Amino acid sequence: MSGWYELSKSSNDQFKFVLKAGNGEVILTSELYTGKSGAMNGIESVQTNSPIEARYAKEVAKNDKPYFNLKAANHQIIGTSQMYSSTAARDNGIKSVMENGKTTTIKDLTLEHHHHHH
Repeated sequence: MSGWYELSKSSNDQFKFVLKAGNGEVILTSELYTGKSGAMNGIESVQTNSPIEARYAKEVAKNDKPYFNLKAANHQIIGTSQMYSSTAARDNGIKSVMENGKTTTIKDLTLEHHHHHH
């Protein structure tokens, strides 16, 4: 488990959490949740989905851009990855995601004024 979760607030007060591989490099970026309950519960969902590969969604853009999304049991979009360069980068990323996506290290940047990035 080399990575961790960071939840941050957007200009609309909407919350989005980012999963980092280990060195700080972000592998998963979730979209704007209108409520923290959905974001955090989304993280716990990812923890249960992490060992269950049947929950993934692997896609490649027409410009040969490999990426992947993560769905919960109700088929909702809880996680979304950033366009990688090589196909190998994507699948190696997934291996990291499975390892760290099941971590309990969660940082709240919404309540405290730690505005890292918009």
